[PDB]
Amino acid sequence: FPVVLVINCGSSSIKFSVLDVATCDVLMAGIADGMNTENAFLSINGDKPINLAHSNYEDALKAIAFELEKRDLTDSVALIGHRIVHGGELFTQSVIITDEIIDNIRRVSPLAPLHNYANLSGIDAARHLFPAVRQVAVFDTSFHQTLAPEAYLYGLPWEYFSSLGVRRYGFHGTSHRYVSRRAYELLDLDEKDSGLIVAHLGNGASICAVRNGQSVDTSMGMTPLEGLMMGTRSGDVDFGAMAWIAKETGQTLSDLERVVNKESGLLGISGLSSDLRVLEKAWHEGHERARLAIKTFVHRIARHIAGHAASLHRLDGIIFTGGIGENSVLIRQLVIEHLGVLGLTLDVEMNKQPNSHGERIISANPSQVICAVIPTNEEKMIALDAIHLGNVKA
Amino acid sequence: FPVVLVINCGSSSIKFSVLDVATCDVLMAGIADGMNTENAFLSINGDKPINLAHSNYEDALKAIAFELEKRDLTDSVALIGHRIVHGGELFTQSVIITDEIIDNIRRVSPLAPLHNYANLSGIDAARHLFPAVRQVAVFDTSFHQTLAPEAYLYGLPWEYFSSLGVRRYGFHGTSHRYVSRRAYELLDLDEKDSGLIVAHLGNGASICAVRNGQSVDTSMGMTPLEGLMMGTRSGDVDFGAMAWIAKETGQTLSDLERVVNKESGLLGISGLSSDLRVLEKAWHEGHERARLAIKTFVHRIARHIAGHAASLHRLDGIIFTGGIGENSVLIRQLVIEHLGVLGLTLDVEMNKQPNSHGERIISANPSQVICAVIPTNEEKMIALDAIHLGNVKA
Ligand SMILES: Nc1ncnc2c1ncn2[C@@H]1O[C@H](COP(=O)(O)OP(=O)(O)NP(=O)(O)O)[C@@H](O)[C@H]1O
Ligand SMILES: Nc1ncnc2c1ncn2[C@@H]1O[C@H](COP(=O)(O)OP(=O)(O)NP(=O)(O)O)[C@@H](O)[C@H]1O
Repeated sequence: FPVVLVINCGSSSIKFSVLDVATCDVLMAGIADGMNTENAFLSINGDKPINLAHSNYEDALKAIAFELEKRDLTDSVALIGHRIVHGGELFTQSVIITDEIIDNIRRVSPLAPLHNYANLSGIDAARHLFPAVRQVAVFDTSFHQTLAPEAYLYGLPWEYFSSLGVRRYGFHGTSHRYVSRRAYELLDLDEKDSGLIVAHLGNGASICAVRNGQSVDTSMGMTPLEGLMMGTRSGDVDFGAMAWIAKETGQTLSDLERVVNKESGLLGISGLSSDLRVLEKAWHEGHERARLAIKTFVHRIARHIAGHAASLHRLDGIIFTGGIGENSVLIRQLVIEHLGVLGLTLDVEMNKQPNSHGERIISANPSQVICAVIPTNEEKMIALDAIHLGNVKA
Repeated sequence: FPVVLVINCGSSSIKFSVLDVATCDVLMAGIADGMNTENAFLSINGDKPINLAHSNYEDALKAIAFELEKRDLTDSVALIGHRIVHGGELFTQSVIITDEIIDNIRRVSPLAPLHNYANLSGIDAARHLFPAVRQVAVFDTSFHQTLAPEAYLYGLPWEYFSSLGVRRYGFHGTSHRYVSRRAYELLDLDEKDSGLIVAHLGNGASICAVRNGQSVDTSMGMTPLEGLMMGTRSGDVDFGAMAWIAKETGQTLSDLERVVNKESGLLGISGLSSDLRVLEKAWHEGHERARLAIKTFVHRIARHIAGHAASLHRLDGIIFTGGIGENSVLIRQLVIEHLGVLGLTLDVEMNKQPNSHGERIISANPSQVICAVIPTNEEKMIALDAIHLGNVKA
């Protein structure tokens, strides 16, 4: 009964899952959190929250490894999959990790210095702990490497692209890929003759247009700040406005980078929370800024969905996914009603079904475009790539 | 035979036109250029280019006034219309200029400190030169003051909106308004039950969605930098990319503001020119960056057109205007072919007609949406507002 260990290291945490190679079912999950804070801690579901204290990434993972040793899983770990944020232009698909891959991850890392160095720390820790286990790197950008230059270039001087690698990359790739593949089955579409828009709505949010199986446009940019307005992230913002705000309040670009990442979006408009459920309850109570935050979020989603459709020869389906997309009855219906121009018709009773209903069609018969909810599973997609790669002679 | 004098002051120039109140035909036009440079000059069509030297805005306009005195037009000037860039939230329609209006223009001017102070200098000069002539202010933002909060808010902290007036304003308003009114006649639409997208493509470029006669979305932002990629302007750019570029090249936000306004867009990608005709000839010769600049420009136009359609209940027409929209056979066909997802069909022979053909339908019968070219005339729209206001008791 081989398993895959899936690791996702952030700057403050290590999330992990252990998946059965048979069913790609989760057998165990957990989080080493408060990483590189005075008090780091390991929590496994479904168990009690262990404490870790002064622990580096290798320490946390050794603790995780000892939790697996405890449960007699160590010898079943046949593959390790690592989530890497940014693969630049170098990675167009998931890979077996070797010294070359590592060097190439380092070379692109200046494009996402928060995220990527934590991801590389996870790799270094895992290679130490599991040296006779094949490990794979799955990149949140790779799916989008099929964008044409007209879709990835910014209107900046060519030198920024050609010397510095400034271009749109896009993120959520692993989700957009997994969900689009699920959609061909659910909607009974020919992958090679098809047009989808995926809306990954979570605390991070992005749109991806998938044409004949390939990403051809996406809403995030060189970084995850561009595009949709999100939980604490601004999404698209007029650079002139930002320059005007700098000159007017005396803020540096660094202050502003913090504002636009951590103090903006649903949190920034509402003055209340980044959490959609708090805002829906607040609107329901009369709170006007909550309502504005939500309408604004909706309006920007619709604007991006329709704009991404421009990269399709034909629009077959629109697919909601992510924590919001999967769970928000209200956000889906408001978006879909904002897209009446595309001939969409919602089946409201199907829209009201909770997410326990999994992969499901929420558009009514007369709809010109099929609308659906497909739960995303980045761990499973990571495992699947690892299992495919486990057949390869490296 | 009364006339309207129309004034447009920029930071380096004063453009003017004299229009017949009968026909709104242009009787004379000209430009005092090189303003506040060592060598300022007055050029009238169809005459020889006079020189001005060390001339302030009042000096240039006195020269213009003396040109009218020469031609016995002085006593026919019944109205003066001024083009004002930015009206903030204060101006929702054109107004008779009074001391109050002036004070309110000053109060919004910090939102566009280049443009607005030149516009106010034109007003001060004209009021001095023409004190018993009614003068009117027409604002490039006013048409867009019908945007709902969900469409104008940025995903920034509420305080930036509520204390500083940071929101989308949009520009080209006078063009979008003029062209949309022309479209109801050309397309035989009921203004009150209608959906249009106007694409104003010039050296500055923007989209506006007009729903039942009112602007409901537009592509420029707090400033004219947001939205479409343009001649020298970036259009939408990931704030994270911009912050990354600052940290990586040591540029200040001020350096970057210059880059994104003057060194970007078609000029920045092509490395050649901001001028579409130079780039079309360059592509035709084999130049790959010219082709990329143009494809990128096209792709962003299509993306914005489709995204603006989301704010319509129904899409009746798409209207091209501006120097590019009116003259570029190629750019129109590439955009329209990028919008096949909306069911558009081009009539290529009608698309090839030059702009001498004026208001004209370029879509073929089976098209789901009517496509047209409507030449813009901001001077005429300015005159018309002035003529209406000339009936008012102030
Ligand atoms: N029942 C619900 N109704 C509305 N929103 C919900 C519900 N359940 C979860 N959410 C929201 O979903 C968001 C979190 O989604 P999330 O779990 O982040 O997907 P995610 O993709 O893992 N994040 P990211 O990976 O950066 O996209 C929060 O706003 C939650 O409030
Ligand atoms: N025959 C042509 N083919 C292609 N482009 C043309 C042609 N004629 C003019 N243009 C382009 O139109 C652009 C200038 O348009 P313009 O005269 O700026 O409209 P405009 O709106 O007055 N500018 P703005 O007011 O800021 O929008 C330049 O790129 C020109 O090269």
